[PDB]
Amino acid sequence: GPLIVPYNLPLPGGVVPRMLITILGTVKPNANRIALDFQRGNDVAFHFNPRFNENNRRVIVCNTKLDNNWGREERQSVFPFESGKPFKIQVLVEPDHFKVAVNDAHLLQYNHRVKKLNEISKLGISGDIDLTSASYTMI
Ligand SMILES: CC(=O)N[C@H]1[C@H](O[C@H]2[C@@H](O)[C@@H](CO)O[C@@H](O[C@H]3[C@H](O)[C@@H](O)[C@@H](O)O[C@@H]3CO)[C@@H]2O)O[C@H](CO)[C@@H](O[C@@H]2O[C@H](CO)[C@H](O)[C@H](O)[C@H]2O)[C@@H]1O
Ligand SMILES: [Cl-]
Ligand SMILES: [Cl-]
Ligand SMILES: [Cl-]
Ligand SMILES: [Cl-]
Repeated sequence: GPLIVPYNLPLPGGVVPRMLITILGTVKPNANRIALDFQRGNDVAFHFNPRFNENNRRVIVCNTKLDNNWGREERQSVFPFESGKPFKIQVLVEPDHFKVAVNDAHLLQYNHRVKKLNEISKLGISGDIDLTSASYTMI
C-alpha cells in the first residue's frame, strides 16, 4: 500500500556493486522537488534532487554533503519527471558510480565521492511524491 514520506530505507551493511534499488511512486500535482539521499551517518554520499522550478526551469541537482557542507553540484537538464505522473527510479550501484535510470531510460551517473561504500547504510526518500514501493535486490 502507500508508504509514508519521508521514508527511510535501511541498506544493511551498506551498498555494494550490483545492488539495484527500485523506487516506484507518483509525482504530486504542482510538485517542487524530489530527493533521494544515500546517507553515511550524517553525511550524504549521494543526493539526487529533481527540482521542478528552479528559476522557472526543471533541473536535476546531484551533490554530496560532508561534515554538514555541500560540495560542488552536478546538474543534469534532462528531466524525465512530470507533475502528476507515475515514475520508476532505478539506482544501480557500480564499482565507480551510481547509475540512475528513470522509466527504464538511462539518466545519469554519479562518481563515488564517499568511498566507504559499506558505510552507506540508509536511503532517505522525500519530497512531493506519493511513494508506492522502495526495495532492493542484487543483479
Ligand atoms: C532549503 C532546502 O531545500 N534544504 C534541503 C536540502 O537542500 C539543499 C540541497 O538540495 C543542495 C544540493 O547541492 O542544494 C542546496 O541549495 C543550494 C543551491 O542549489 C545552490 O544553487 C546555491 O544556491 O546554494 C544552495 C545551498 O547550498 C539545497 O538547500 O536538501 C536536503 C537533503 O535532501 C534536505 O534535507 C531533508 O529534507 C527532508 C524533507 O522531509 C527530510 O527532512 C530529510 O531528513 C532532510 O535531510 C533539506 O531540507
Ligand atoms: Cl548511515
Ligand atoms: Cl512538471
Ligand atoms: Cl563503474
Ligand atoms: Cl569515504
